[PDB]
Amino acid sequence: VDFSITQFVRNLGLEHLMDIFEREQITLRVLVEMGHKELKEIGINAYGHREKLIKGVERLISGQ
Repeated sequence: VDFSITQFVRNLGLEHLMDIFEREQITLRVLVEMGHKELKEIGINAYGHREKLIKGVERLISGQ
């Protein structure tokens, strides 16, 4: 069970997407490599939500 993705997604205010991440067995390490194509594939349908996740990963990486 990956708790690090739950924390990352809650911080973005995207906890409504956790049902998708859990069903798709997405860990934080896997999410980090997902772009618009991959996120649209798993059902993250709104461009603004995908951008929030993608920019959220860039900032998590650049911040560290």
